[PDB]
Amino acid sequence: YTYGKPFAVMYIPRLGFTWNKPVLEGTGTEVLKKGLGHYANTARLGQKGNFAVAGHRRTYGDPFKDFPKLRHGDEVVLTDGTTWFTYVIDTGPYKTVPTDVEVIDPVPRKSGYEREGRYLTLTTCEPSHRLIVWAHLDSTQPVEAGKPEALR
Repeated sequence: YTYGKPFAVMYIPRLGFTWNKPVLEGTGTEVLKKGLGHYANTARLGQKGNFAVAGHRRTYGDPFKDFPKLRHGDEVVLTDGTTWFTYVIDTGPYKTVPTDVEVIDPVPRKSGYEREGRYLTLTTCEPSHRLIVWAHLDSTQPVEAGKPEALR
């Protein structure tokens, strides 16, 4: 992925049918003003590890305004232009502190996961507490097949 450039689009039905955000590489302060930011040291979309993404809750378009509404079993769906990835939330929203960096590790202690998988993490960006959710990859399908079930 190229620092500062979009590489995917995210949809989260819980946050609204029309909620759609670009995901850019990196988490520099300027990236987070344009969209969601992928932690550049974490796994790529759909890969083994933990695909971790940050977004603002109360500034710059407030993409994560309604983060507290996320629930276990809620889907987080991304497209890279080739494949649709459906992740499913297992844990959170979990309240923590800005210095708690372990939440984006490949197997985060607080996620409840006890083994390697294909995970996704969302975090809010309070510099107050942050909220975190953790998810695992449930399904993939090609963009030729149309939109995945989560988005119909």
